Amino acid sequence: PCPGACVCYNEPKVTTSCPQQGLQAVPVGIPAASQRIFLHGNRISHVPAASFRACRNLTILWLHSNVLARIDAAAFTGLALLEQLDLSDNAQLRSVDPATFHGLGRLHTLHLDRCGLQELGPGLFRGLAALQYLYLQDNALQALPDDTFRDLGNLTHLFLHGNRISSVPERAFRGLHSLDRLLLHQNRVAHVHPHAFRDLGRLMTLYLFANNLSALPTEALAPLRALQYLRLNDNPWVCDCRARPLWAWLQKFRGSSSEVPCSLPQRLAGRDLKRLAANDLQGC
Ligand SMILES: *[C@H]1O[C@H](CO)[C@@H](O[C@H]2O[C@H](CO)[C@@H](O[C@H]3O[C@H](CO[C@H]4O[C@H](CO)[C@@H](O)[C@H](O)[C@@H]4O)[C@@H](O)[C@H](O)[C@@H]3O)[C@H](O)[C@H]2NC(C)=O)[C@H](O)[C@H]1NC(C)=O
Ligand SMILES: *[C@@H]1O[C@H](CO)[C@@H](O[C@H]2O[C@H](CO)[C@@H](O[C@@H]3O[C@H](CO)[C@@H](O)[C@H](O)[C@@H]3O)[C@H](O)[C@H]2NC(C)=O)[C@H](O)[C@H]1NC(C)=O
Repeated sequence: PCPGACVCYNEPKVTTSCPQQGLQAVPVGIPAASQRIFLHGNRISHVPAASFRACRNLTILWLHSNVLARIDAAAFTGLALLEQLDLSDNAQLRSVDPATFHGLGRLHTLHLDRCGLQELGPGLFRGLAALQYLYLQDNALQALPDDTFRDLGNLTHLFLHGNRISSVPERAFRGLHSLDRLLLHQNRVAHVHPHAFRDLGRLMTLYLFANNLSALPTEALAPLRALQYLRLNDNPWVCDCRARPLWAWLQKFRGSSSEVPCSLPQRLAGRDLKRLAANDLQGC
């Protein structure tokens, strides 16, 4: 039968729906045939190991807007066919054991936005070869470890805006060959490594606005062969010698770019680097 507080139906997909009830625990007895489980908007604070193990055909699991504080490392064991997992809006989660998503080889969408996440642990996204959308915005991330996304060969959207990231290291984005949109705005980025985007050959959208960049190496932009939309506004660009390479790259860029306002020298304050003549910049 259907557990209390839940409503169950069989078509078009077997669904067990128990959202917005104020539940503290995962209902016991969720139909093993469930393809979709909706538990969002409750007051669940812990997801025990094998909480959904019997539901081998589960493809959609919503646990967003709960009060998750801890997810057992084996919470999603048995869910090899899982395609969409929404854990967003659990602001006190703070950390996810790095083995939590291992084995989710069919996962296409993973929502971890607004989870107070402080770090991306070793192997957190290992083996998620089918992942296409990864939402990590509005968390508490401050660093991007090397190769964190290297197995995400099919990822097309990576949202990291609204965190406190201060640097983009050389190997942060290795392996993201299918990436189409990379959102890094509203962070504290002060430095981008010259080879930070080496593998992003299909990237079409790059947002870096609202950060702390005073300069950006053109070598980082050089391999972005498909780039079409670039936002660099709202950074304290210094328009002296150091802006000459970026100025030349902006002249060559055939896509769409935002204004690139100079913060210094006063003479050029407020002026868009794109609209200046190289004659306007101090020489090196
Ligand atoms: C979730 O995963 C599957 C959903 O697609 C589902 O598959 C199986 O479902 C039945 C579980 O016992 C199993 O046996 C039933 O069907 C047998 C006859 O086969 C029928 O179904 C096939 C499906 O391809 C068709 O050729 C045709 O409809 C045929 O008549 C009989 O023994 C009984 O009718 C029995 O009830 C199915 O064979 C099997 N389906 C498939 C596609 O392989 C899983 O059961 C679900 N997992 C769980 C445990 O919830
Ligand atoms: C990452 O995306 C890949 C590209 O979309 C995807 O590749 C494969 O996608 C399907 C699913 O396996 C394959 O389709 C097969 O096609 C062959 C005919 O050549 C037949 O065996 C049958 O028709 C089958 O559907 C694609 O061929 C294949 N794409 C290519 C060209 O490599 C990956 O599966 C995906 N990664 C993950 C883990 O989901």
